[PDB]
Amino acid sequence: GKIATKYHGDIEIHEKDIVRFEQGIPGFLEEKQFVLLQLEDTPFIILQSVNTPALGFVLIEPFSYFPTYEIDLDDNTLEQLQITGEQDVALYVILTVAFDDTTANLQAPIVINVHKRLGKQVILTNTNYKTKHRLFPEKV
Repeated sequence: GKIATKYHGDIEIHEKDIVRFEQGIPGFLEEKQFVLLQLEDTPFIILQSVNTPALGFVLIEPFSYFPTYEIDLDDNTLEQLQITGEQDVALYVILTVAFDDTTANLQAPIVINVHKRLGKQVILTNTNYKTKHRLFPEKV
């Protein structure tokens, strides 16, 4: 199919490219189909809705900015994403771009079972992670 996008103009996509979010994303419970679009030659990846051109979240791989970031997925999350055995899992965090005052949501990363093409925004428990971590400490 052919879709319009927030940052990429009109593009062709294939069913193979679509990541299904069976629960949508919080605040967007009805948005169950996304594609991942690199920007390009930047580290940013857009989580672009296949049904709503204006909905595109700005993602980064978190170790770009937070080298000590560490995540543990619980069983119920593995079951909801049907993650078993040798299947591969991709990990991202959503950026709120303010480039100076930007924050990343480390509490609630985007987790994708690439092989089953399923995703979810996972809410981490019993961590010190917050929904806004500054990319740049205020000291610089």
